[PDB]
Amino acid sequence: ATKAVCVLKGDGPVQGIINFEQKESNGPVKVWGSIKGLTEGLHGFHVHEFGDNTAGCTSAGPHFNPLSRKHGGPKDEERHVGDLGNVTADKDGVADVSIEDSVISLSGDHCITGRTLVVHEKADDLGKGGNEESTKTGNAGSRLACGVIGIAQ
Amino acid sequence: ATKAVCVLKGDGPVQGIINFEQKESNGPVKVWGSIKGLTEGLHGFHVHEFGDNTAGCTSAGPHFNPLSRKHGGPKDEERHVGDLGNVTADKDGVADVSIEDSVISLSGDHCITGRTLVVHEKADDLGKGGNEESTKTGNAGSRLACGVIGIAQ
Ligand SMILES: O=c1[nH]c(=O)n([C@@H]2O[C@H](CO)[C@H](O)[C@H]2O)cc1F
Ligand SMILES: O=c1[nH]c(=O)n([C@H]2O[C@@H](CO)[C@@H](O)[C@H]2O)cc1F
Ligand SMILES: [Cu+2]
Ligand SMILES: [Cu+2]
Ligand SMILES: [Zn+2]
Ligand SMILES: [Zn+2]
Repeated sequence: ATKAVCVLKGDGPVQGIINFEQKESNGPVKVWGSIKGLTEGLHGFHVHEFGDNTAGCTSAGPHFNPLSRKHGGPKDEERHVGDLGNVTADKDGVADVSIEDSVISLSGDHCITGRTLVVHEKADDLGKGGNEESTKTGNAGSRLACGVIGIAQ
Repeated sequence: ATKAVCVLKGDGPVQGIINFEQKESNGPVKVWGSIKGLTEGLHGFHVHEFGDNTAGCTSAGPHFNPLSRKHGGPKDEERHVGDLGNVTADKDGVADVSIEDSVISLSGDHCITGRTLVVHEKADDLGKGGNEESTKTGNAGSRLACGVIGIAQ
């Protein structure tokens, strides 16, 4: 198996830890962990293109989109590779994450390692919000916390 | 060209920004930036195996060593891929980094992207310290600041 990890931090109270595991080369990737400090509700959750945090999370650029597609949800054919949808926090401010995705990878052209995982201000509308920005970012707003995805033991 | 970047942070005052640029696939990598908050003198400077900062910089593991060599300096044949020697801080606690290295890469088996860059407490003795640990870590002590190396625009 191949494994990766990401520590999420930002300028505010949001922080977390997300693990990735890919049992077979090019197979599905399990994504699991926990994010705290969040407002109750949905928070967009994406791999962005660059692993650059020079100026904070903004330096990561747009969503990771090697195939030059429009934004969508993880279940959609038409999505960015980095489109992992939303995490959902309760009143406790915690989202307990447990996803499997078959588009992201820990190897090859769709490898997310060395790129930035971001948790966003508000909901990702999965490309269904009815403006041009929906089909780019999902209208998920600002970047509360982020980290560079790294190779794990 | 291929580019990468690393933001160095830790639990104390040490922080910095380091850029990587590789003009050609097989070719040397230029490494430059700035680190502040240091004591005067040498601080070991290495790429460590894992891009895992879960528990802080300790989580990054040993020096990156895809060839199972012993520890040395960047100008030695016998070195870990991750052996970038020392940065040197003046009285103001700033080290101004500008080197070139032919062993690290931003692609392939020698790829440092997705791994952790670390600045250490103490001098790296470049494997010349006369003890077993010298040829493993260079006796560079604890990890003052680190970051995961990410793909840059
Ligand atoms: O060794 C270097 N040091 C350095 O500071 N740079 C910076 O990177 C830019 C050029 O790529 C700026 O000219 C310069 O400040 C590049 C280098 F290659
Ligand atoms: O939500 C989770 N999903 C999950 O797969 N795991 C586990 O995933 C396993 C991979 O076989 C373990 O590495 C363990 O981290 C833990 C979790 F909390
Ligand atoms: Cu995002
Ligand atoms: Cu080191
Ligand atoms: Zn997207
Ligand atoms: Zn070494």
